[PDB]
Amino acid sequence: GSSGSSGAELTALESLIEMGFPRGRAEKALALTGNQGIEAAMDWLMEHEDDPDVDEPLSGPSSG
Repeated sequence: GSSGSSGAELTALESLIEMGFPRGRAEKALALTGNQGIEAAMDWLMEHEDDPDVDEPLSGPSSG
């Protein structure tokens, strides 16, 4: 951990981020769910916890 003071609620998204989650995901989830809430979003996340490609590569496999 680095920082963790006070416990506020910015937004359904931010809140998620507070869980150390990636924006792209949270956002995607929230959006996917329909910006309903965390629990709702999380459900998706947890489900996509093993997503095949939550963030597909934008370039291609170039060796390595």
